Amino acid sequence: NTPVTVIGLGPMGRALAGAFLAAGHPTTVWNRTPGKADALVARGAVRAATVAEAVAASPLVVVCVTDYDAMRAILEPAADALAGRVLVNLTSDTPERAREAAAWAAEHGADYLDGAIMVPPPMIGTPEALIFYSGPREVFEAHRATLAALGGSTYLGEDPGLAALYDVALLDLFWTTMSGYLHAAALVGSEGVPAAEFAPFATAIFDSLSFLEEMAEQIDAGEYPGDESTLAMNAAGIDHIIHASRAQGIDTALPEAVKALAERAIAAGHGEDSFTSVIEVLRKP
Amino acid sequence: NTPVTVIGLGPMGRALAGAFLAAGHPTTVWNRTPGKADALVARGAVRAATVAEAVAASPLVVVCVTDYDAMRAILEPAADALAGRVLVNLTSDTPERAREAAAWAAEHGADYLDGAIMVPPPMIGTPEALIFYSGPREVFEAHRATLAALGGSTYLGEDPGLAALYDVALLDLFWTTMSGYLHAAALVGSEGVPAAEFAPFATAIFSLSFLEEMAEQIDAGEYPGDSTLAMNAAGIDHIIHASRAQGIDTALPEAVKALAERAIAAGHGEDSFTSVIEVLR
Ligand SMILES: NC(=O)c1ccc[n+]([C@@H]2O[C@H](COP(=O)([O-])OP(=O)(O)OC[C@H]3O[C@@H](n4cnc5c(N)ncnc54)[C@H](OP(=O)(O)O)[C@@H]3O)[C@@H](O)[C@H]2O)c1
Ligand SMILES: NC(=O)c1ccc[n+]([C@@H]2O[C@H](COP(=O)([O-])OP(=O)(O)OC[C@H]3O[C@@H](n4cnc5c(N)ncnc54)[C@H](OP(=O)(O)O)[C@@H]3O)[C@@H](O)[C@H]2O)c1
Repeated sequence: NTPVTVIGLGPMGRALAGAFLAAGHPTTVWNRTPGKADALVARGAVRAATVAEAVAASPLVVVCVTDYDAMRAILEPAADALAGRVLVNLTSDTPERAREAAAWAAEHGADYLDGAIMVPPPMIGTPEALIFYSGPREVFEAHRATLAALGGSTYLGEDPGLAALYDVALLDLFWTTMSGYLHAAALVGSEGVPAAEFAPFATAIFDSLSFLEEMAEQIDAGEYPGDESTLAMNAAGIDHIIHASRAQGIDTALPEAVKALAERAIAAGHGEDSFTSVIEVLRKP
Repeated sequence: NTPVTVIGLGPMGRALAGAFLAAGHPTTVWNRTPGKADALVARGAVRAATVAEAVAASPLVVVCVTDYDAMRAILEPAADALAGRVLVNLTSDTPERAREAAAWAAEHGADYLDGAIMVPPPMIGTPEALIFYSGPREVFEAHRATLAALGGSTYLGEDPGLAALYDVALLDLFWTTMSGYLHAAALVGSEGVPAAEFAPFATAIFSLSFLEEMAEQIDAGEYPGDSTLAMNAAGIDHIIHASRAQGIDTALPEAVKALAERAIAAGHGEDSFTSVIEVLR
């Protein structure tokens, strides 16, 4: 099959190389720290001695390092060896850095595809993998078959920063939800309730994750019907959360933050509308 | 069946009275603003004239208004009639306000039950109905059958404010999650991405065990990072820098950042994100 190069042998990089090898790709690997490829070489991987030698061994080069600052530090020595090849940046960073990488890649004659892995390494090489991809459509189709070895490719568009945008946007949701759960856990924990007793209920407050698409209809329509629950009614509930958190001894930074956003919308005349109307103030720094 | 009184005929109050009427309970209803009981009265409801007659008409009095100050203003005239009866307060408020109501009820000779409706009005009367209850166990056992008309009773304990604490905490999670989703929708929208195209992916990330898994790290006090708070914080930095460049407000993600920085300054950057609970506490 097509030869592929994985630059960076961390937890994810090692999984990526393994998935390429399992699909029959002659995989050339390289890492700054030696002693992490023993399992890959036993499966067929060729350990390269130089980044430039690794970049020159395959038509497709996948780089999976911590940030782009590292990606640019590793690949500058081989910046020209990227000649005529495609760089698949599966490093997670900002949309701006993905666009600067693309321009940097074009400067050195290389094609560029920006990717974002949305699963842990164990799920690479399996149908559970969700990898976003953005950049020139032709380049994706030309290498879609090779990238299938990693899992579920999902082309988003031509803008190199799209994949990163989806990435930071989905991590924005995940960590913000994370913080709310931990705050709720602490609040009930102030009265001795084990988190194991609150967790089955915290699963029910979300029931089917339908709200995602119900509110998306409002956002896309720009119409936030405040029928039933209004933003001002919801804001009253936040006040109860803040005063309960204060009374119970828990920090009230996060709930006050959500309260500030609600007030901003109410100050913009959305008091009557739904909570989804808070997006109107979220779009204004 | 047992007679029941419903004080407050807003969307929820009318749903509660209808659920009692369906279960065969003789239901007396009453509300400050007239003209909302026609459907209930056609199904058997008895519209009381005064709140003191309504309170006096039933052994079980269910009050469901906007807040605690409203219940205290609308029952203050009939505080004497409450003696010997049971006030089941389904009005959502703070745990402290729940403990105060129980005391006020006791001073007037009434048993008190604090409740928290976690479902919308349409779900009342249905198996999906989730209503938390707290207060003395005996009073709840005396009226479990009558309260079953409203749906899934979940008796939490004896503390009158316990049901309200579960209430605020689940709402803390719900609204915080809502805020994060809107911010993520705004972030993808800065590049024209329709919220309807993002919703399917937002679901895939949520794939529901993260609640129970962290509950054990929180119960054990052991936050093993392998993902560590230090790395997670660097991604939250990317969210802020990206949002600022994309023209999106950074207040909310920065609030999340301040929380991870607090736990890091406490010596948890090598623990899990779950360890944030320690600074929350
Ligand atoms: N759960 C996951 O693991 C997961 C899931 C989705 C996405 N990702 C993304 O995938 C990428 C890889 O993550 P990871 O799990 O492998 O851990 P990581 O610590 O983010 O990256 C480890 C890799 O980066 C290399 N590296 C970092 N800084 C370097 C530098 N200055 N010079 C040279 N190499 C450098 C490491 O080299 P050494 O090995 O020599 O130290 C190693 O190969 C990250 O961008 C991460 O956000 C990870
Ligand atoms: N319906 C829901 O979606 C839902 C779901 C779960 C929990 N809850 C909670 O359960 C309760 C039901 O709320 P709701 O949806 O019915 O609407 P609401 O606006 O929260 O409650 C309004 C009710 O309280 C009365 N009221 C409010 N302020 C009053 C005052 N100052 N003096 C006298 N009466 C006053 C209203 O009388 P008027 O009708 O005359 O204005 C009406 O009966 C609330 O505590 C809510 O937080 C509601």
